[PDB]
Amino acid sequence: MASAVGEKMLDDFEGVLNWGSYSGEGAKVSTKIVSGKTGNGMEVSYTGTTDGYWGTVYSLPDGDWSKWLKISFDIKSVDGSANEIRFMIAEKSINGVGDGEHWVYSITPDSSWKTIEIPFSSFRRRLDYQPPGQDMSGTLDLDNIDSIHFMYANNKSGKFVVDNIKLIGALE
Ligand SMILES: [Ca+2]
Ligand SMILES: [Ca+2]
Repeated sequence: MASAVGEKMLDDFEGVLNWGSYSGEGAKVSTKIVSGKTGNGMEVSYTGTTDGYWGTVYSLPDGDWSKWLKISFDIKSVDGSANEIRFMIAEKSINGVGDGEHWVYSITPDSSWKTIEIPFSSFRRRLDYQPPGQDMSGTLDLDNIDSIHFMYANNKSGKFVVDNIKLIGALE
């Protein structure tokens, strides 16, 4: 139901596809529109390897979501299994150049379209690698978000698919 509960839309694909793709070392990416949980969805196909890299990216219309508690998507593994991800979010630079801090998940879907509400208290840093104009607040700042990033935690050739990408408020 609209305008009655504490959720706000990030992307439900009813426009033009703004998302990134890239690869190397024998892996591949293909992003395309499909049918989803309301109107259209998005599917993403891959080849995967072990020592390579394969990726898809989004830049947000809002990055100032301190009052919100969770992300949500309705998502499945359409590779032939149920495969996991180590996916990433960037904080804004305190020098106004590059990025400010890097923060990540470890999570898995299944083979069917479940809603996956994940809170801000899920995360840890990207621990090899951080910016020169950095934040050191000891935490992720939802006040201060720049961009979001796919990262590999499986080596499959296969697919994944979504609709309904949102922010969710508290449960009080
Ligand atoms: Ca949709
Ligand atoms: Ca921070």
